[PDB]
Amino acid sequence: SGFRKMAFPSGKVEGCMVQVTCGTTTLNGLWLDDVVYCPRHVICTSEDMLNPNYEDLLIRKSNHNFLVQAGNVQLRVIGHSMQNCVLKLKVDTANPKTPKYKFVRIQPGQTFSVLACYNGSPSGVYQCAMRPNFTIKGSFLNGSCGSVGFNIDYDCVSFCYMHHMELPTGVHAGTDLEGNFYGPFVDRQTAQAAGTDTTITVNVLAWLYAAVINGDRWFLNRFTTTLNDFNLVAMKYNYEPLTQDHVDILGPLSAQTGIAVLDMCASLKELLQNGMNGRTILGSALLEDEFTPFDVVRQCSGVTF
Amino acid sequence: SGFRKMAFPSGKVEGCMVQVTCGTTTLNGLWLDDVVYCPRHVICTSEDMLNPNYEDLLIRKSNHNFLVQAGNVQLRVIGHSMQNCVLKLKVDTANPKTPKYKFVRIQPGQTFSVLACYNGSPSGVYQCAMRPNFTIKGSFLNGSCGSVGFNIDYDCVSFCYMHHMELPTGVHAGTDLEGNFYGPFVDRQTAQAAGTDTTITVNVLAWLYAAVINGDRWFLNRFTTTLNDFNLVAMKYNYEPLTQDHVDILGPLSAQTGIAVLDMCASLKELLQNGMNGRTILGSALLEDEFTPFDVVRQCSGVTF
Ligand SMILES: CC(C)NC(=O)CN1C[C@@H](C(=O)Nc2cncc3cc(F)ccc23)c2cc(Cl)ccc2C1=O
Ligand SMILES: CC(C)NC(=O)CN1C[C@@H](C(=O)Nc2cncc3cc(F)ccc23)c2cc(Cl)ccc2C1=O
Ligand SMILES: [Cl-]
Repeated sequence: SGFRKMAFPSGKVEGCMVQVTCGTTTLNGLWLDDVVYCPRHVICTSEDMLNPNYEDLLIRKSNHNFLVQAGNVQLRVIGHSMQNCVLKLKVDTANPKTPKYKFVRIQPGQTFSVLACYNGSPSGVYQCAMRPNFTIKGSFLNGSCGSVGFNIDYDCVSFCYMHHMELPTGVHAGTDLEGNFYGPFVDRQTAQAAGTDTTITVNVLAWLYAAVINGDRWFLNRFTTTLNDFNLVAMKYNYEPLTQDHVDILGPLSAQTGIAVLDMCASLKELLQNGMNGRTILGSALLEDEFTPFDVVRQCSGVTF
Repeated sequence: SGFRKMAFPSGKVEGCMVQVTCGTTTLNGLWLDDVVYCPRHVICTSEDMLNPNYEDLLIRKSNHNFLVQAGNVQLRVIGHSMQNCVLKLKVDTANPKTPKYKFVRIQPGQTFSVLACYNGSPSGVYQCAMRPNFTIKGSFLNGSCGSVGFNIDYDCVSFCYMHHMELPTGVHAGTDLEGNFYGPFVDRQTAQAAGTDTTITVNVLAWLYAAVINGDRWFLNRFTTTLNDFNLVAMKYNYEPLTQDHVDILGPLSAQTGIAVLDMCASLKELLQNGMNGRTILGSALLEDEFTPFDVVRQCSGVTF
């Protein structure tokens, strides 16, 4: 019993965190095999950040201009290349702590664990989700650039996010491990704003199934809805549209609890209309959208209470 | 910017988790130096749990009855002894991954990170607090017994909790690493219940200071209160009493934001008497009490491990 916002154990990623320094800039790098991955903006001055020409800034650098520190050991850079918004520093030592890993690009609604780091040293781990507007609501201070997001399903670490910047609303933007940004963002100090954010409907439904599994049913009702009528009401509350893919994905949780997806959609419609009336669901007075259907199945029991 | 429920990096603890099997029962153990620590109920059948005599159950066991597995390696048990509700299994190999550590007993209100494990394998990490009624609101399934709670202070891991059981309300009970229970609980299959819980007042105040640091100021007011009048109000809402020690502890956050502790108490009093009026604080519609004053300072300053 219980339902917590749970992150993956961070040990496999801690053994990959290094410090990367160019000149006056210091940030985090991810050391896997004989390559260190870090945001390309490590080569920028504060005077370069408005309209940097990364190809022109990079051509002026040599291997010895990059200082990579792993714990108290200085690593030797023997090569460098840029791939999209990521800098790849070839080093003379393969990381002995390299876990089994993959690089995966995630979609909005997907969750992952973030290992926040400063100076190549881990400070904390938290769980979060890729918002529909492609930003993440992280907790990051100056020097956190290069911190990574990951999932550890079974024994393999799937790296999905690398932190690059904070937007004016306090939310965060970054890339996959191939340097492609999530969203319409660019690694420039030019005025950029996150689009209007929405609630991840499939995740709220999954979390309502998690509450039923843990023994709570106060919010259920005797009604059902069509998928189209649910979407007409959902979008008036800034909820993402629920697709047939989402309905299919909720199938196993529906079979486990005995509550059809469109019946759970009717309960959510009623919750949006009435509020909670002083009640809570899994210890929360808000509808939670940062647990996917896969997270609920992983954390919850296979036996409904 | 941002404020997340953040756990300590779990790597130093992952390298200590092992699987302990005694007969048909399998649970988790903590391997530090040449000793494996685990709940003493690992020696019980479901019948023994009704009314166990642990010394009598233990005398019938030999070293070879305990199977300890560290990854894919079987460890050799060369001795066994009991300390309170913890079983200590002496093994022939010191853990090469043993970090610098201490065993510390925490007080209600203090927070810690839990590394949830199954079969000696870590599955997740979450942050939680020792409730005033000595229970923890964890997320645990069958097989989780022996999972540990910890904090990291500089480079030293302070182990403060070991999981033993779940109460009928779905909350959890456990011991310090010397086998002493937190709370009036016993390790047996018998009717046990958590006492009426209260909110950790010093932690809610710390979280309000964290909200101010992150730009959330709507709840501030021009008023102040005496410590005695605040405690009369707080006692009415099932809030723990606020002591002068708590006021002193909040001193640094008070100086940083410019809001005296009793000035913030007058905000908390107004929130208790009137609610949030449709508003949220740091994305929550409830007053959050699982961040201590130290957690707020650490996350708002980027301390690393
Ligand atoms: C408040 C933000 C805008 N920081 C700055 O004043 C300057 N800034 C530096 C950097 C960046 O955003 N770093 C940070 C990343 N995460 C959390 C931060 C929190 C903080 F308080 C400061 C910095 C943070 C950056 C990188 C890129 Cl690719 C594009 C632009 C910038 C940039 O403008
Ligand atoms: C919760 C009860 C009714 N479970 C059981 O059927 C039997 N149970 C086993 C064990 C215990 O509590 N194990 C668990 C520990 N954490 C999360 C659990 C979640 C679950 F679903 C089942 C078990 C869990 C235990 C230990 C001690 Cl010291 C005293 C009593 C017991 C005990 O009663
Ligand atoms: Cl995805």
